[PDB]
Amino acid sequence: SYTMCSGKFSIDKEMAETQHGTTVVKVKYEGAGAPCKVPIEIRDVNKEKVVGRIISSTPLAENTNSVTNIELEPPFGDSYIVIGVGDKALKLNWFRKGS
Amino acid sequence: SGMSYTMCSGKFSIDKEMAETQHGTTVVKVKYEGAGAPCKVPIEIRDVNKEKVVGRIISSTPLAENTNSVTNIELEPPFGDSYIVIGVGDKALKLNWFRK
Repeated sequence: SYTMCSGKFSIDKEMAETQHGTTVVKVKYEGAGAPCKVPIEIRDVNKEKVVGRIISSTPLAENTNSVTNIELEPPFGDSYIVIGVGDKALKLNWFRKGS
Repeated sequence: SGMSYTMCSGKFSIDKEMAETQHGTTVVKVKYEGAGAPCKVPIEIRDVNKEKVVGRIISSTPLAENTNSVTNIELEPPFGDSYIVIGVGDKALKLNWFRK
């Protein structure tokens, strides 16, 4: 339906835990080609891809300078979340404790 | 343990049209016209139902090594109509493949 956003993102609101064991982050799309899909990759402690942990139904950047809400269920341990493409990609770290 | 690259933001073009191989796969060759290389080639494969299709990328994770570099991409697309998208943005290459 849509293609992935080629542009830059910035943090509108810092990543935060929710009441039900998920995380939310708000991001601002500074680039062009909107409406486009927000690129999101989640990797685990070994930098292996982790699938199906994106709770929000596929995140879009609707316009230029639009703000997008992103809900995730990151996995156990240290996870690495990358948003966007290219050099300017946002790189976020999260830690979740388990058994 | 390995290199950590990001996805290529730039434009791609077809260096060589998608073609069937002798061993039940396809190959396509693509040229990276953009910047930030070496970066990862964005590749998505969807089926007739527009549903993601997993583990059909045979090539070990495809990279664009340099600017104007040519990357060989081997895939095992599913039966029927598949939709392959390469790169990001408006200029993303959109390929429709039909397999019998």
